[PDB]
Amino acid sequence: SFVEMVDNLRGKSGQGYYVEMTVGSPPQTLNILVDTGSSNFAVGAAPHPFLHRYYQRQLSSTYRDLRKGVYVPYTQGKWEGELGTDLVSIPHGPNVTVRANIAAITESDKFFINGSNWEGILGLAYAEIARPDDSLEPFFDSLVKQTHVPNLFSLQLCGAGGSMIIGGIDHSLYTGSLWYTPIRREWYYEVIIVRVEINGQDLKMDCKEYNYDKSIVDSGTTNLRLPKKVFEAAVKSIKAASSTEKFPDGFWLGEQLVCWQAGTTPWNIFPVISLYLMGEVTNQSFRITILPQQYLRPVEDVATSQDDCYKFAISQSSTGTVMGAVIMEGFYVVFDRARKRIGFAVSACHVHDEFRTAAVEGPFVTLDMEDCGYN
Ligand SMILES: CCCCNC(=O)[C@H](C)C[C@H](O)[C@H](CC(C)C)NC(=O)[C@H](CCSC)NC(=O)[C@H](CC(C)C)NC(C)=O
Repeated sequence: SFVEMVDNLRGKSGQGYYVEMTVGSPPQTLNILVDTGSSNFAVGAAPHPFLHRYYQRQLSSTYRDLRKGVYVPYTQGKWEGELGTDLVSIPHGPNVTVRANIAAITESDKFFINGSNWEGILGLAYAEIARPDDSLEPFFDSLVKQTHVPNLFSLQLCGAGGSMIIGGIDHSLYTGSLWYTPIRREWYYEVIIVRVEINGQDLKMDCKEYNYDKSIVDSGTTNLRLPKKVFEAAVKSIKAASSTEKFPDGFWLGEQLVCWQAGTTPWNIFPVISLYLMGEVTNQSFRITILPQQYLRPVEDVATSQDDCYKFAISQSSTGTVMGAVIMEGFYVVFDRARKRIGFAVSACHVHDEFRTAAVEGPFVTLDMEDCGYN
């Protein structure tokens, strides 16, 4: 039933994954970015150097002005707009139409990306973090109220777009079993990390430090963003492992890239990172393991030649752990809102060399996990 939805996302992790949508009457087609780390549905409503097309309320016989302004700040980028509702559909998604809140973006700064090909954002998180306030029902909440679509969706993001299955799970998109971790509070998709390992060696820190502030799953972020103390520990460990070679310190900052002769990338000298997530049962957890093929993001050669260049896709943050696209790529992620939990399984479009492989493994024991959440 979900075949029609398989393969409905385009783009990369560097600029985000988008799905096609239409708004207004007659329908206007726009590419909307899929963001599980916000809760506001917004589209460009005015010309802009980086936009190809945009929403034109003046041409929709179904547009309703809510006469309220709105503003949304992200970790990077922000926009001002005016609220209002209209009919929305997803072509390669469930065959339904819903009336949902839409912010018409009129002002923005560092939000749209030059030639990203998406002109809007779809916040798939909960109302609590919606702007102006939790009274502005987010798109998915509308979708679930107005139709019979199950309160559940899943993402499969692929590297070098992917698929977003609305309303269910598509068993052909993953191998192995699904492992679920509880959603701690329904605002972000907040999860609890209970242990971290680099090449099998535990980072040995207070697990509280891993969730310092919070840990969220956000398809709208590229990198794997870690808290100050954790980022330091991780980078020190990854350096040691790959000390067999040298890179600029601007590299460990994600600033300057690193290149190698085509097909000679020393994958083996880079460690695998394991994140242990809290489980569904007392004292049990599972772990997902990501390969260096995931946290080293491919970019185009600075001198535009025939080399393989990469950027370090692990940066630090002050807002807690963020599991961005580089982490979600290897995996098939189920956002089971109905049962307040998030599932992981090895993706079908999985990275891998002929030696190591991304994995989801369990069960594990972890004593006193509930003492990992920060308060
Ligand atoms: C208003 C309450 C919700 C606020 N939520 C957020 O800000 C969540 C955590 C982050 C959002 O998902 C937001 C979406 C962008 C389209 C603006 N992403 C971001 O703010 C991050 C910040 C990384 S630190 C330089 N930006 C990114 O990940 C960008 C753009 C993506 C479209 C690929 N990519 C890179 C490589 O910098």
